[PDB]
Amino acid sequence: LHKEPATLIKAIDGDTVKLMYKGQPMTFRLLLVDTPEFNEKYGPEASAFTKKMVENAKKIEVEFDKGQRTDKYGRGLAYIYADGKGVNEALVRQGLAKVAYVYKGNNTHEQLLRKAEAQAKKEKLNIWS
Repeated sequence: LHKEPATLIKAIDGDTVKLMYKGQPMTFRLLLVDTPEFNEKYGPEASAFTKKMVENAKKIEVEFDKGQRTDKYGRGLAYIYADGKGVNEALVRQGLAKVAYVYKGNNTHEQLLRKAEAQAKKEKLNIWS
């Protein structure tokens, strides 16, 4: 897998963000994580977490996995990094997302994410409290 540069346009919720990617705006859905929807418990906190992480980044990068690269709604399915730090793992490690089902072969960081989630859970942090 490789990282490509992107520019934040706007953070949308805990697991979706609008980026300028190759000179065009695109909605990205973060791979392998499910944050609560904004009107669910921890939904606002997950939204606020992702927003601060991407807005405060000097550099955003997107990294597609080896599977299907867009969902049926036109969203890019990727790992997103802010100054070299994965947003996906950060949310799971913070207990603000659960690890999602693998979608269409995009599984590269699945074990790493499960490990972060198991630690959040052991710490009864946020969603796990």
